[PDB]
Parts: sequence; structure tokens; C-alpha cells
Amino acid sequence: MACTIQKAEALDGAHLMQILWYDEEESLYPAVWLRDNCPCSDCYLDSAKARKLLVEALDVNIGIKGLIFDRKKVYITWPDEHYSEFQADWLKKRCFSKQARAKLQRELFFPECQYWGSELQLPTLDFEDVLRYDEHAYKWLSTLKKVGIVRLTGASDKPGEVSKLGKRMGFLYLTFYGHTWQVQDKIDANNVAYTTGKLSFHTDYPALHHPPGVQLLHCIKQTVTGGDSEIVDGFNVCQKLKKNNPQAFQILSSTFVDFTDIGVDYCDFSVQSKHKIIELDDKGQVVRINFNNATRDTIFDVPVERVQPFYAALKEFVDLMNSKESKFTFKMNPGDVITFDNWRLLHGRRSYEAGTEISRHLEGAYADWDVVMSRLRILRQRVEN
Amino acid sequence: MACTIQKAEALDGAHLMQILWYDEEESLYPAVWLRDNCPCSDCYLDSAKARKLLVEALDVNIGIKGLIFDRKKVYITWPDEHYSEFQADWLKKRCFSKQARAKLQRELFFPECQYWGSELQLPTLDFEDVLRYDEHAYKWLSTLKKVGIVRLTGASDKPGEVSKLGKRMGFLYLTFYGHTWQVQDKIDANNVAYTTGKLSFHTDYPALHHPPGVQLLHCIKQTVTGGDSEIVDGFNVCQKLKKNNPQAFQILSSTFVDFTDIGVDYCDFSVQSKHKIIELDDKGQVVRINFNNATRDTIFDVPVERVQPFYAALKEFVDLMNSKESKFTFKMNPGDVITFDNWRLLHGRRSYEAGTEISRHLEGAYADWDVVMSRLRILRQRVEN
Ligand SMILES: C[N+]1(CCCC(=O)O)CCCC1
Ligand SMILES: C[N+]1(CCCC(=O)O)CCCC1
Ligand SMILES: O=C(O)CNC(=O)C(=O)O
Ligand SMILES: O=C(O)CNC(=O)C(=O)O
Ligand SMILES: NCCCCCCN
Ligand SMILES: NCCCCCCN
Ligand SMILES: [Zn+2]
Ligand SMILES: [Zn+2]
Ligand SMILES: [Zn+2]
Ligand SMILES: [Zn+2]
Ligand SMILES: [Zn+2]
Ligand SMILES: [Zn+2]
Ligand SMILES: [Zn+2]
Ligand SMILES: [Zn+2]
Repeated sequence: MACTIQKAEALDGAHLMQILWYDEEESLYPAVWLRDNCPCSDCYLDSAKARKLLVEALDVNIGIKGLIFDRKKVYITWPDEHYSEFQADWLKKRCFSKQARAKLQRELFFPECQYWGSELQLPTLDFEDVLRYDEHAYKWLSTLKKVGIVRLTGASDKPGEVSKLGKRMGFLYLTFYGHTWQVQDKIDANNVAYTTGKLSFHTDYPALHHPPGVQLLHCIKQTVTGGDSEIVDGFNVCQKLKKNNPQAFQILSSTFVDFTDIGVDYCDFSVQSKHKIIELDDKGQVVRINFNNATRDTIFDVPVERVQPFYAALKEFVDLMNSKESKFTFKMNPGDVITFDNWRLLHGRRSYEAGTEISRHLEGAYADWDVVMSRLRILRQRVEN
Repeated sequence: MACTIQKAEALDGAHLMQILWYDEEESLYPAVWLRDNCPCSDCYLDSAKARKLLVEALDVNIGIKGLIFDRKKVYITWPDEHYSEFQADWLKKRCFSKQARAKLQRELFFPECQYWGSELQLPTLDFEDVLRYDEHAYKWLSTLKKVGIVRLTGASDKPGEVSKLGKRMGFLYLTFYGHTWQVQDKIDANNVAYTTGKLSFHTDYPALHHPPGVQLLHCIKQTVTGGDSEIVDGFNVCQKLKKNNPQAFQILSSTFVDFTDIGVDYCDFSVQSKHKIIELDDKGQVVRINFNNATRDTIFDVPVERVQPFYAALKEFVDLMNSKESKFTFKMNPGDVITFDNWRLLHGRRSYEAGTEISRHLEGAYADWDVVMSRLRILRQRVEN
């Protein structure tokens, strides 16, 4: 009844098609959009699922010349004698009502979000299961999207495990630090991460204009002298900052900060960027945090009178992250892998002691959110069918 | 005189340092920023050129406790007895005056832009020269940035040339179509590009939220039956659209359009995105065009009353691109490579005839603008030294 056609007709100077469905709901489809989306082989390349029709071929003032219909299809003639068929179910899905469009957007983009603080129960799956079973890889990526982090247990204590996860998604995101990289204390370290020091809360790689969406960290070797992990939900922290100090939130969400990274690793590099630390979409919702205090430049491209208030705002933001209500602390053991949303979470680690042999070793990599979402879309289809 | 210190002193409750330079110009440096940027080994990891100092260690209300200076250095004591030295030239570069900050930003980001229409003289360099000589690779990337396109002549007529250019920059940007991809007519084509049809003006890969910054196309085989190239300067076209039809510009710069790509190539994929076709920065300047009519979805996430005006705006934009004042047409020969700014230019090709053997073959690849800019920064330093 919902997707069965009861009536179809051209309205409003034939510039609109109205479908009355058998449940008595009505849907409206502009004629220009119908013409633009003709599925015939002249207009649409089925092997590619892509539009061949050019904007140049489209009369934006077009109207329907003739229309007949049955319960499952509409058949339209156009003014220039072009001919189109549209399926009822295809039409129903693309209904222009707010409810129908929002339902479809949810299906495409998985927007459901669960914010957390120190009460987090770390979602945990088995590593080999995720590699082997679509049901498990689906739970992995969907939970990664919703919660921002999933721990995988039972990997080996050898390099190469993040690369398996990379292939499971599709491919890893290459950067100047390599396809994968080794987190260990290094002589003449080219990054603060490659020392035994504390890492305060940061996102990785704000020196890029498109920071990595998803980060993978696999514990090969752990030390008993420190090196615990800490994470925080930046979207949760931002919400609290907006509530507690709207001025601080306004400053961090509007001030461009310069980031830098110069050195040599997989290739030689001299990287510069600008980001707002709290990055809002066109509706004022936080979509990304861009903040690593190590790679924030000495160069600061603001008028002098804005400098101290910026630092005061930043300090408030960091104090919120460190609060016992926000922060979640845990320790990785050999064989553990954490996979997390590097646009949403901030992460850190406690200092540990240096010595003459390597006491601590993580292997890490990145993936692009679009690559992850693609896999998530495919998995959902496989597991629901 | 300009970078020699005549006087240094703490002002405004000791919350500011003022430098009077020997040319009588004055510079102001907030004390919090000085403390934040202490170059000592406790605060700053020289091997990484990175800040070790935590936000947590920074007193945002700090003032200078004591200061002495000579012509080339300032020496500061802080309230907690921490001690800092700053070099005159380092200070001068980071002066908070608008002029000094703007000069430095120009140096970091190469913003100079030369807009063009049908009068374009295609910048052209030799392929092997660019691989061999820093002076030539510098001209290549700087011209790529400024003009949006450079042609390279004298490459081979074999696969593998774009990969050499990839290594020259640093590395190529992997996508679902491969590290490199072959533009040829293909049975069961997964993309309109892989047919003999016309490609109207488009940017590549708006189905990704971070479309490729730079595109490389190398002509291996060309056909005499058509297959000419066309390019247009989207930033130039956008400027003209804003002048001729502000309503059309407002619509295209504010309406989110859904893009899609589903299929199988280097991996299996189901990719979805949303973009404004004309993407403005926070100041209203165009920073990216996101438009491929083939991969624009049938799904269109707008209220019905916004649909036809969107199409009317799009048609006006495309008509401007096609105008004889805007468009530049040329034909690639075997051995030619074009490298262009895929965020700024739109490109297309004329249809050609199918047949039983491959009559036309391009190899293409992408690179990230941050990767290109990094190389550009390094080259400039090498060639100026
Ligand atoms: C790629 N690595 C992180 C980049 C963090 C940052 O420089 O923002 C380099 C050090 C370990 C992982
Ligand atoms: C990577 N390729 C372009 C993508 C153009 C697009 O699908 O937006 C796939 C066809 C040839 C190059
Ligand atoms: O070493 C750790 O526990 C965490 N490392 C990082 O956050 C990093 O390398 O960027
Ligand atoms: O084939 C050409 O001349 C141009 N090709 C494309 O724009 C493409 O493959 O995306
Ligand atoms: N069942 C309706 C079929 C209409 C076909 C029209 C061909 N021009
Ligand atoms: N030339 C000035 C050197 C000052 C050194 C001070 C050490 N605390
Ligand atoms: Zn149905
Ligand atoms: Zn058709
Ligand atoms: Zn990190
Ligand atoms: Zn290299
Ligand atoms: Zn000097
Ligand atoms: Zn110091
Ligand atoms: Zn293209
Ligand atoms: Zn694959």
C-alpha cells in the first residue's frame, strides 16, 4: 500500500508529478528532476550506475507532456518526444518529504552517536573474528562509527596486524611517516611520539588539511614503567565547553591556528596547515577537532590582542579534557589493537622510562573515513542479506 | 637595523614584551606566547622541531619577571624561575603586525593566483628536465599552484610516467580506482570516463569528502577521431557567475548535493558524499569546486521547492563554463602529460569513435595538495640556496 501507486498525475503547469500511494500519502517530484534522472540507456550508464545525460541537455523549464501509470511504474513522454519509465519503489525511496529524505540520509551516513565520559565500557571484539566474519567486521565498523573506538583483542605480538585490518577495510591512508609506523623511543626523534615522554590529549596529524579519519594502534610490546593510554570524547567535551564557557568555545571554533611538521621519514617533508581547533559544520555542529600541541606552530597568525584570550580558551578546553568525568584511562597489552575516530576522540599516553633496549613498541596506521564508510555500507548489505 | 634590537622591555603589567628595532619600528609579543614558545630543551624537542611543553604547564596569566637583552637576543626570567632565550631574527619573523603576518603567510602558502580564460598560454616544461633539475621541478609546481595547470612534454608513450612524477612530488594519492588508472574504452565500464563518450566539464572524485587536489594525465595513445581536451578556470567562472547571477551563485554556494559511486575496481566500493558545488571559505572566497554530473546522485536531499531553482543555477554555471571566453581547448599527443589543480579547474573531453582495438589511452593519478606544497616549499629552499 505504501509503495503501490494509486494515482499519478502531472500538476502545476505539468512541472510536478504527484503520486498518491495506496496508503493515501502523496509524494511530489519535480519534472526537471525526473528528466535529469531518466534511467534509459541514453541517459544512464547501467554498468557504472552513473548519469550520462549532460546538464547541457536538460531543459530546466521542462514539463511532462504525457503520463500513464500502473501500480508499479510511471511512463512519461517529454516535450521533445524523449520517453522515460520510473519504478514505484525507486520513486518512493527518493520522496522529497523531510521524513523520507532524513530516513535515507541516516541509511547512507550512519549518524547515530553515543557520547561518553569516564564511564565508558570499551567496546571489544576478537581480532581474528573481525578478519574472518562479516557479522563481526560489521559490528566493528558500526561501533567505531557510533562510539568512536573499538578495541580488538587476540592479535599477534608481531608487525603486520594493522595491515590486515587495512585490507579488511580496503586500504590504508599513506602519510610521510609511512604506510605503517613504529611508535618507539628513537635517537634523534623526528616526532615527540617517538620518545618516552607523556603525550597529552591530541588528535593526530593536524598539520594536514585532511587529517586521518581513523587511527589504528597495535601493541607489540608494552612496558611496566608507565605508557598507559588515555582517551576522551571531544564531541562530548566540546558540548560541555559550549555550556560552561561560551566565549572560550566561540574563540576555539573561530580562530585559525597554524600547524607545522618538518623533517624526514618515508619522504622528506615540510608541512604547514591552518585549522580551527573546534571545527563546526554550516549548522554549528562540531564535526572535527584539530589539535596537537606538539605540532602547533610558533607562528600564530592573529592580532596581538587575540593571543592571550586564545591561550586562556585553550587552557579551559584542555582542563575539561583532563577532568575525571571526561577521561578514560586503560593500558594496552601485546596483541591489543585500538581503532578509533581521530576526528572525534583525543588520545594520549603516560610517560615511561627510557633504557638501552626497546621496552615498548606500537605499530600504527591510518584510514580515511570515506574508505571505512564504504566498507561499512557493503558489510551492512551483506549481513542484512 | 630592521632585525637588530635597540631596546626590549616588559610592558602592560609585564604581560607584553616590546622590541624597538634599530629602524625605529616596534614589535609586541605577548608574554604567554613567549613562554609557550620557549626554545629550551625542556620545552622544545630540537630533533623534531616540536613543542614538548604542555598546555597544562602554561600559566595564561603569566608575566615577564625579568628581561635583559643585547642586539641579537633577549634573555627572560619567568615567575617560577624558568629561563628563556629568544633570537632577534626569529622574533622579527613572527611579529604580530598584520604586514609581518601576511608576508609570512604568503611565504608558507604561495597564494598568488593568475586567473585565465580562452587566452591561456598553456605553461609547458620538459618532462625529463623536471625529473632531473630542481630549478625545473620548482617552476613546475609553482606554476601549477599559480596558474592551475602545467603541460609536460617529452615523456615516453608507455605506462609508468605519472608514477615518476609521483615520486618527484613524494607519493601519489591512492583511491578505489588504483594507484594509477587507465583511461580507455572498457566493456562493462564502471565509470563514464572509461567509454568513448563526451565528458562535459567536471572535477574528479566529488564522491570523496576530500577530492584529489592535483590530477596527472599522461597520453599514451591518442585517436584522430576526437578526444580533444578542454579546461576552464573554475575560480574565474565563479567570479563571473557571482557578477552575472548572484542568486545562482548563492544557490550553488549553499546547497548540499549528494554524490555517489558504487562498483568494483582496485577494491569493491560504495561511496557517498555531500558537497556544495561552489565551496567558500569563512571569508566568502571560493576554495574548491565539487562537480561531476556523472556521479551526482539521483538522491537529492533538498525540499521540493528548492529543486528546480537548483537546476536553473547549475545550468547557468555550466553555460558560463562553456562560453568561448572561458574555455580552453587543446589536444594531447603521446608523450604529453598534464598536471592540474582538480580543486580549481574543470576539465572535459570530446567524444571519439569506438572500435575493436584500443585507439586512445591515458594513464592518470592523483596527489594531495599538502604533499605538493611540501615539495614546493623544499624545492624553493633548495633553489634559493
Ligand atoms: C604518524 N605519527 C603521528 C603523528 C602525530 C602528529 O604529528 O600529529 C608520527 C609519530 C607517531 C605517529
Ligand atoms: C579515477 N577516475 C576518475 C574519477 C572521476 C569521477 O568518478 O569523479 C575513474 C575514471 C577515470 C579516472
Ligand atoms: O604511544 C602511544 O601510546 C600513543 N601514541 C600516539 O598517540 C602517537 O604516536 O601519536
Ligand atoms: O579522457 C580524458 O581526456 C579526460 N578523462 C577524464 O577526465 C577522466 O578520466 O576523469
Ligand atoms: N505499460 C505502458 C507501456 C508504455 C510504452 C510506451 C512506449 N513509447
Ligand atoms: N648575555 C646574557 C646571558 C644571561 C644568562 C642567564 C643565565 N640564567
Ligand atoms: Zn513496492
Ligand atoms: Zn532517457
Ligand atoms: Zn597520537
Ligand atoms: Zn620520497
Ligand atoms: Zn638579523
Ligand atoms: Zn623552556
Ligand atoms: Zn576527469
Ligand atoms: Zn580490497
